[PDB]
Amino acid sequence: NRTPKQKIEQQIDSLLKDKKATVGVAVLANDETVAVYNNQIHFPLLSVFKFHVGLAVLDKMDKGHIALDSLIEVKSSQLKSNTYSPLRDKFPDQDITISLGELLKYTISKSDNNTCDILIEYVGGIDQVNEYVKSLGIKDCNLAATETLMHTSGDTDLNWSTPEEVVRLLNIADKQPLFGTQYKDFLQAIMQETSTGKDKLKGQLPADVIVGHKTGSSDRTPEGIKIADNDAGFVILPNGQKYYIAVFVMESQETDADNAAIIASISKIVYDTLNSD
Repeated sequence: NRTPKQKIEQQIDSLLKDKKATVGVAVLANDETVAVYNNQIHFPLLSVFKFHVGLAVLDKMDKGHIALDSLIEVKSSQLKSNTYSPLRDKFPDQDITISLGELLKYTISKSDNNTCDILIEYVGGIDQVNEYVKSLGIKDCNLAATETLMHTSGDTDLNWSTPEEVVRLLNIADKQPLFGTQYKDFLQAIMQETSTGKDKLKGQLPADVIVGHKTGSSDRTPEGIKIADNDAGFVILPNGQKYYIAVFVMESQETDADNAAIIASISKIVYDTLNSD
């Protein structure tokens, strides 16, 4: 006879006992934190911060009545070849015109680094993104780097959050009228369309469960330590209710497959608990 929180907590602790990593978890449902794990730790976000960028972009667009399909010019110089960029790969060695919506899709759904940094520049810099997030009451987070800055400096600690602040942000984006409904609908959709990390939150869930999420991952050192391996998003239960989950695997000696499986196993514990309840 245990609460959903207690069951999740117990199962996570048992799963992680012998894992060589520091894992953070938060789960939020019905405007209430359901469970946490290592919630006091400041986790490097890696590409999870592209969600925060996207919110700041949608806010700016909404304020200006900017349409999702409106085309902007992107120079070849903004589509650098030294970083992961599915957009550059598709349209190499050329200037383009591309919609803000499509830039958002490449950033969130595909994790493109060039489009991320184009969108950060659109909003006026990372400090503007940081200020936006803090203006929503998110406290235990800071965003101080573009993708470029993290790549040139190596300082992946510059964008960090506790697990709970990420799920709180996801829930605010769903619940609050941050921007017009067309912008909310688009964000939810592109979140569902994410193609990276299908073996993370989604990895052990039934195939028909809808998950909208944003991945992140760091490099791994020659000594074998992977600084970060993350996934965060929403999961739609069979009654249509969402819950929000963030799993951050930091300073891990586990393999890539095993890190993803930690996330997938935590996600399945949470899903089965909330779906049974």
